Amino acid sequence: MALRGFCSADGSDPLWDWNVTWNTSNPDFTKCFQNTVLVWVPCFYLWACFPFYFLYLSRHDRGYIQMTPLNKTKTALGFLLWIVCWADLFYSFWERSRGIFLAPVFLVSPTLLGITMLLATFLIQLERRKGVQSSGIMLTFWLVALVCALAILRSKIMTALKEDAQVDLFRDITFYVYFSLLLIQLVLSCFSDRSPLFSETIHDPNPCPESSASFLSRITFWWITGLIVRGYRQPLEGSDLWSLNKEDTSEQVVPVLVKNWKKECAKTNPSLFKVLYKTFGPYFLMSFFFKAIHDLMMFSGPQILKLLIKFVNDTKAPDWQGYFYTVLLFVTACLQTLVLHQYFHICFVSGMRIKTAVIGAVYRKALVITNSARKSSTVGEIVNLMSVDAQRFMDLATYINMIWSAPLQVILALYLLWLNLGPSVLAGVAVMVLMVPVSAVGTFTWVCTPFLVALCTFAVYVTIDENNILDAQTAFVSLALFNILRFPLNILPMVISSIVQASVSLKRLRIFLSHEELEPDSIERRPVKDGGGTNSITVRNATFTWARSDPPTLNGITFSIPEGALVAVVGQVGCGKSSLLSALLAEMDKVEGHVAIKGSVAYVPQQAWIQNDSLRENILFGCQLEEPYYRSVIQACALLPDLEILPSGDRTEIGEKGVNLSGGQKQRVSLARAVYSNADIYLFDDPLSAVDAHVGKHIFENVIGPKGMLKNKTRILVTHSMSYLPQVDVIIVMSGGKISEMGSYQELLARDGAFAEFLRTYASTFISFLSIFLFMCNHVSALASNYWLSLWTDDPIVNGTQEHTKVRLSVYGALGISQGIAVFGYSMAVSIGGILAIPEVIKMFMGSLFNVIGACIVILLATPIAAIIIPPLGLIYFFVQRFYVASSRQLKRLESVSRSPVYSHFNETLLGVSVIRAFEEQERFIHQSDLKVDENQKAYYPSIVANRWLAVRLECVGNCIVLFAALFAVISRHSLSAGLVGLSVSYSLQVTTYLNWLVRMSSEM
Amino acid sequence: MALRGFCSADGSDPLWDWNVTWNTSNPDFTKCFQNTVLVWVPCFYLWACFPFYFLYLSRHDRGYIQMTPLNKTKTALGFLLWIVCWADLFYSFWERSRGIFLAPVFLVSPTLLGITMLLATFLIQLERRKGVQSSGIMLTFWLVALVCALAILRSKIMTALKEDAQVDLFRDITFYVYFSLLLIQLVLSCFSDRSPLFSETIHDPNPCPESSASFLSRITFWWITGLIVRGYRQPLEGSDLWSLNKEDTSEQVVPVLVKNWKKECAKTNPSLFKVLYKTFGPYFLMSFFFKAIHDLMMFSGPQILKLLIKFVNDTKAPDWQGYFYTVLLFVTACLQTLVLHQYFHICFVSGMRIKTAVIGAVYRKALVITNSARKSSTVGEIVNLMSVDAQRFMDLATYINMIWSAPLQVILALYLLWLNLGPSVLAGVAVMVLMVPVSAVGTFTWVCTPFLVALCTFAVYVTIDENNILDAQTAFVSLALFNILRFPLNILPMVISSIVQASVSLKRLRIFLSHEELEPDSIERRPVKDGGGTNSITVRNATFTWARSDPPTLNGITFSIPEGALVAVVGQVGCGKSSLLSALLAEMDKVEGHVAIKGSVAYVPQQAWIQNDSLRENILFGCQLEEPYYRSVIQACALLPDLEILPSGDRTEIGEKGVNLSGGQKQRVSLARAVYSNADIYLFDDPLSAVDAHVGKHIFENVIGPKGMLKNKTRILVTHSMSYLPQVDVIIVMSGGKISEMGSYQELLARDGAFAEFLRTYASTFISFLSIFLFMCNHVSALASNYWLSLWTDDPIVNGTQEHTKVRLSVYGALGISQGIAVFGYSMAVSIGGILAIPEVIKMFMGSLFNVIGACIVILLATPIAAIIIPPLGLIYFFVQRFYVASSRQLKRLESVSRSPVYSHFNETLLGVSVIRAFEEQERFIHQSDLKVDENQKAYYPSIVANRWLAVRLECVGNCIVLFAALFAVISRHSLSAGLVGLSVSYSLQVTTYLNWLVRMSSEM
Ligand SMILES: CC(C)CCC[C@@H](C)[C@H]1CC[C@H]2[C@@H]3CC=C4C[C@@H](OC(=O)CCC(=O)O)CC[C@]4(C)[C@H]3CC[C@]12C
Repeated sequence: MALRGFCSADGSDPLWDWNVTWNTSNPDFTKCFQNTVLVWVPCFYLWACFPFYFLYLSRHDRGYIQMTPLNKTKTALGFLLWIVCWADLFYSFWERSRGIFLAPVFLVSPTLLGITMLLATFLIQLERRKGVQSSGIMLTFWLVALVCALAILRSKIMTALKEDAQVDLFRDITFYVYFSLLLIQLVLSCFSDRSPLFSETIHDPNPCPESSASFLSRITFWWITGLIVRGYRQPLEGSDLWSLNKEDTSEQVVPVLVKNWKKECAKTNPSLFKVLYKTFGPYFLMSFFFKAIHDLMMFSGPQILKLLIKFVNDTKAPDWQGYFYTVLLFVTACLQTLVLHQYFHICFVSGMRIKTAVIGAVYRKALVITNSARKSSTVGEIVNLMSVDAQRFMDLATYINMIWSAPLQVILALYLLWLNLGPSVLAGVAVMVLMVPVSAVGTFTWVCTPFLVALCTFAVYVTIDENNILDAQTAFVSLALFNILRFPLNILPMVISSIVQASVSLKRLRIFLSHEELEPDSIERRPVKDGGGTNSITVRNATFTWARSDPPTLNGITFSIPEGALVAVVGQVGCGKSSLLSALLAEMDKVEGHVAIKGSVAYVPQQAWIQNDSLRENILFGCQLEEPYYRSVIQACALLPDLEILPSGDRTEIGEKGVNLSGGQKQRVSLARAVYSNADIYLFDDPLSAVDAHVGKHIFENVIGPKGMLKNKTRILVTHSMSYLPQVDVIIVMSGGKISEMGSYQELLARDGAFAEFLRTYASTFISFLSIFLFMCNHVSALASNYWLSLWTDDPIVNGTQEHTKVRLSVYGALGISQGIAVFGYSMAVSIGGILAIPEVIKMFMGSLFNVIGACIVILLATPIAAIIIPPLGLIYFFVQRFYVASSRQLKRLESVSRSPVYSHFNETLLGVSVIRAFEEQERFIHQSDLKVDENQKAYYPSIVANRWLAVRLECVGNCIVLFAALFAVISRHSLSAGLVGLSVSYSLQVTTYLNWLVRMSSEM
Repeated sequence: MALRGFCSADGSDPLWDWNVTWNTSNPDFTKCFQNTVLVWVPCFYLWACFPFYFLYLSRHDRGYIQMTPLNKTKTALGFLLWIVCWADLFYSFWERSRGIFLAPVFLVSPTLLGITMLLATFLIQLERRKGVQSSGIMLTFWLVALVCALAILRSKIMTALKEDAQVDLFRDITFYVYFSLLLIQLVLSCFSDRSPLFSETIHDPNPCPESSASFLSRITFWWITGLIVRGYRQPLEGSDLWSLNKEDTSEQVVPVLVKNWKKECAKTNPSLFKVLYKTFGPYFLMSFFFKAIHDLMMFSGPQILKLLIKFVNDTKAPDWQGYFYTVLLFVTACLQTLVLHQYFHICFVSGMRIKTAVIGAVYRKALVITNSARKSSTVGEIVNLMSVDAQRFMDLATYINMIWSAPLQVILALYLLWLNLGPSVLAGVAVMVLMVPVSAVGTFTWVCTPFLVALCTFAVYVTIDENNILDAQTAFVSLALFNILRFPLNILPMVISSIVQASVSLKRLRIFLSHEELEPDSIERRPVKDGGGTNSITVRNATFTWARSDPPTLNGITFSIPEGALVAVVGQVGCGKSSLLSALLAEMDKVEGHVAIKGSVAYVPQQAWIQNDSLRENILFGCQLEEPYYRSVIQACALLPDLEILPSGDRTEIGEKGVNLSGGQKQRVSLARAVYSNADIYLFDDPLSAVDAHVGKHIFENVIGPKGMLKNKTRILVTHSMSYLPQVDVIIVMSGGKISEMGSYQELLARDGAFAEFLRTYASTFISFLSIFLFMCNHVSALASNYWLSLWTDDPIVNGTQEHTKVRLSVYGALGISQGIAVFGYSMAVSIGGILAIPEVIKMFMGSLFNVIGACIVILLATPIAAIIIPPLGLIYFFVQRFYVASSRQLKRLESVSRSPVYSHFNETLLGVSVIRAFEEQERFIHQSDLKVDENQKAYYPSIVANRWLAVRLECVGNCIVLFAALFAVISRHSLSAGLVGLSVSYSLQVTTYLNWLVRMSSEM
């Protein structure tokens, strides 16, 4: 109790005295309210965020915009605001020093205002020091200070010119200067400054404008318009889309996730959710503070509706009060929009981010992991993992924040119902429980559902007791609250289902990513580790097996050979020569054994794989061009006859998505790639399996034979031939995975040992008018029913009831049952017409058109002057709708056609992981699979941006029609009953919802 | 009288009544006025504008913008606007059909509106088909129609909600739709449309934005804003300026003038003034219909001010009339500014066109006429004529309208003042005839002249009458009218001097252009018409004379020679060798004879002409250096030693603006040009007179002699040398106007006649502070005088006369004497300061700044609230002045730089007309001059454009401060005297004028 003696010595300034600010015809805050609250509100608002912005901006340095004249003038005007707000204090000090005792308010509040102005100037300077041009806080701070100064200035102007008033002419001039500088600063701070000195734009010529746009453009999503209008005349395709903003790209997002996941693995199992929350979480804190605000505004709307309806029925309420409602509502609605679509977008963006991160991780954990530990089918269990269990993490972004908001709303709505209908909630909750369990007939019952719930609730309310009256207030507030509650009751189902399927997908992603089979960490040293050596093959105590749970198959393997002696391996059918070489690939699990290899080596499988591209690209595999290598790489392989028959020679799309080849052709192209790889020794797996006798002999004598070009290279090959063995000096013979004999062919032949036994054993060497009439009847019946409700809620209150209750309910039920009969009839008619000779699209298009038309006709009926705003809004609506519909199909086709390449590339990489890992080049494929997904995301992002643009435009149109349907019903309150104004005001929210549904569903088909 | 019965049968609805529209406190036009005049005004406007616009656009086709959505929506809105008017007509017909009589006003006013809307739609279609971006008529028509519909709508909304008003709710909704559409079309007509399909844009990358700019942009000069902001940081130079726009280019403007002058000359000698009118007249008429409107608004202003002052004085008048007056004043001032500064641009553009056309015409006329008919010097009368005349025909563009303007202004001001005062203004003119005859004291008296004239007028008015009171109306009216009239009085002089000087210049230009002497029409046979013949020169009975009255000097010239024959012409000094050469080049008049020649002739001028350029550029004369013949002629003419000693070889700057060379070097260069010319007939006139004997003999043996490579061509010689005479095949002896003898050297020697005689006879082998204090004293004295006059004009009237006045006049005179003493003292102080150690610039900077500060505090201490408006006008004005000065000084320096080159090129061409015509090349230099003039005017145009930009931005600010001074002094009319309000309103126009003076003069520093 100090404010009375704080502001004036005696005390005659009761703060918020309702006898001056509310009840009069000239509302005005008390002098002390103006001096204290209207000054401290903006200062406290700015001081609250200064911590947060100093914490956030010091981590996001972007540029050094140096000395733009806007910065100079803003700093100068901030200093001028300081000097005036300090001169006010100095004049107060001079007055108190040599004059009348002065209240402490005049000696305290200007000090705080001056301090706030200094902080604003310093924040502008620091905001310039960092690379942010258009402030998102300076605009709002100046706006709030300007609103408060506007209130104070209105009070001062009204107080001035009453009659010869004796006023202090120092706190007038100074305040006018302060308000003028406030307006100047607010207008000035709406412009974007220069670009940062060293911006990210160095080579990209088409960057997305979101990284550099004014605050209003970001709020209203105005930077998409550039490609929407441009997307109307010339069809959109490919390169017209922008480039990503360097923070959604895969090469920037993925490393954070992979390092966090590997740190979590080291710390240990708990799922990656526990890290998935801590990597993309801090971007959700802005998706939770932007849902509570919109949620509060959604409920705060109908309270303003109730206040307006109560005021209308007050014939003695002061006029201006009405306006004070009809503005506030508008503003509130607008804020809700400018918050709701600032949440969705953020959420949506984060969801898209999730995708790339997972796509970055699974790929990077697929081509360098799980050596033979991959028992899930390559098709339908790994690429399908990517597709399904990563496309499910963009919906969970949208459906996660509802798990707390959707229930809350419900109960809060129910709470308000209790506060509205009181004991009638006992029947209202019963009717809602009846409606909870509640095809064309089904859809039309859903259409009539608002009528059904209204009829049931009103009937039970009027029949439970004779002590309750159905005035406009309770009826229309209940209608609005039911319309609000409808959406969460529809959203509560399938949200739990989405959470469940996302949990299943999370389990699958964990069970894949938690393989952790880092088998090729290091099992042997670098093959060609020393540049100089003598022995090619050396081995001792070699033990190798397919997996951990298999008995050993290789024991007592100990032999060696220098460089220069032709060596080949001979094994019986099923003896394990293929598995032996597979173990020799250094791609298996080793218990013990010492093996030495020397020389650069590449790989050639016995099951050749073809990358889906041209023959030339398959041969290149990274190199630019070396002409002699190509001219000498085809004659040796004898690919001239094979290249000539090809439809396009060395240009056709070989392999899959092209002309098929024989197995020998795949073998030949693999050998050509291998000999292009430029190694010193090579690995081959019987490449001449299907080659003809003459062709095989020619190929062997061309290169592989002693006269071949690669005779300078020691020979490492496998085969099961017989005529190819005698030319080999020493034959490596495996007997049950163990060496048989070592020595030259002459020595073993003279020995007459195992080889002699092998040779001896083998010895191989009327309705359209009806539909229109029924539609018109149904819609005019609905409009007449609403008009009848408006008339009924205006009945006089005599004898504790209305003028007559039974007849009103009887006729209400009568035309409701008539409407039900009509809807059943035209449902049957339209179903028969569709079956006898897509129909749903036309039905809902006509329904929504007629609903919007009926709402407009109701608005016109209430106040004819409303016809002022029906044309200009409608045109605007059209000039949005068309555009979006003409620029959302293309942005959907691009995104849908760009999705397949990433999955096809992942399947390609998964099929031939052995070959790419063998060639010691696994980084180009990562770049390719990152670029493809980056292109897909670059195509996908403008789709959601345009969706937000369209939604904001439609919401603004709906808010404008709300405001201009309340204005004309407040101006003419003296000739319109409460029912008319209540119905007209309640219909505009449904106008907004109908417009949004019509745009989203009807024309998009 | 017929209109009264038109409104209604009973005449209960008049067309006007002061008791319903002006007397009450709720003004509203009567029913008939709203239904007839407000509905016919825009329609009459458009129907009157239609024929002139159609005729103007019939000859200004620019493109075929086909089907832009803007055109489609505008056409749809036009059709839907016509349909509502036809609906009104049909409703009136249906109502009158059954049983109702409704008067014919409802059958005519909606009848013609449909026609007007259909005409608007057709005009939009035609404008689209004729390639106009933003309409200049449609926007104004929509604005006028919207104003009328706004008045009608306000009347309708006020009438409807009065008390149980039974209004037919069919015309109301129709009119609401009509108003809505009008608003939509007005806001849509501010959008620029697509560019025309085909235009001049095929190579120009930097076009002027004037050709493609919205109507609300060319009115306010908004594009120069782009070039002006860029000029603040980076300097403006060279290619930064915009290229011209096909209308100011010299290539297309000169042909019209030259063709029309040729036609005028062929008619007859009337001056080119007559053809100047018909060539550059049609564009100047728009500068006539604009000056009158500004002259009318400038006087409509003071009457509005007087009405506002009278309303402020009266207390029983309603409170809305003052707002009407203060809005009309602002609208009138804004329209006056726009009209005046759109007239000035037209005037200056016409002046620029005159200059370029005259320059081009003079250049084209100069270089191929007046052969040997020039008695004046080549310098000081042609190039001086060019420069001075062309630069004197731009100021006449601005000064020509003053001769018709002055009367309208002076007689109208005299009329208004006489209607105000009468005999008092008779004494007024008796006092103005004191300043009619009308140095620091002189400047100060000039500054104080309005105060002195007001003091004298008021003193005489109150002394000679003593029965008329100094009111508030007549006084401030007199001040405003005198301020208006001051400028034309000073501007009328120097106009007649400008006209006299321009007449002198026009006469001298006419006499230069009429010096048409095309002597070389045709005299001899065509030299190179064919390409065959054996006789080189065939001349018989040739007579040539220098002048018309001079006796003939050549007679009996009859000789001939075949091709490839050596001829030498030998004659004594004064025999006529120079005249023979002049006649042989075919540039002198012939009376009789037959002369024919075949083949291209080598021109050997002993006089040297060199243009300041690179040496090689002079060498080529426009050709290339592909052929190696240049090296051959360098070697043959022994030019290698000449080239070696050059500072940079063939790159050193030869000719003027460079190094100097001897006569022999220039002769050798000219001989090189002659051998580059590729001639067939070779003539020689002692070109080696200044060359050394050995060098001359070597060059003679090189090229001139029979041993030269050009020996296969005819050679004819003339000189006084004796060494080369024995080696010539044939000799012509020229003496006494006749050929003495004809024959070969052997036969002439055998004759022993003239040749023998020639051989025998002719053969050889404290101050700062004092000034500040005095300035402050003078300004506070002026402020005290202003306060005293404000008090004096508010004195009560008792017993016929007013309060004590003689003491007020005495103290006013004492204050004037003190002000004179102060100005004398500080003029002495400033003179002492200047003589002890631009000063006028600083003096009047002080004066303007102090006066604007004093006026700002004067408006401050009349309405304190007005302090809200000082910051956001001072900041805007300061920024505009800074931008203008910074971006205008640079491109004024550009014009200073780019003025000399055109005159230098003209002198260069004039001094070498002989050579440039001898070798038949007179087209490249025309293009060079056109390019130079085009560059100069391209750099000069933005100067006037930016001047208009600054002026508009300053006049708009002045109008805004005038409005806010005339508004804040009406809201509180009760507590202000008439004198204070009149002073505050009257001082704002002087504030605007002082602002313009300050910016221009005291910022061009
Ligand atoms: C109490 C009475 C005297 C009325 C108050 C009026 C003046 C004290 C103030 C009001 C607004 C002020 C102006 C507000 C903004 C500016 C911009 C400012 O521009 C700069 O200096 C920025 C560029 C730079 O610093 O180079 C120059 C001073 C000026 C004109 C100020 C000059 C002083 C003004 C006219």
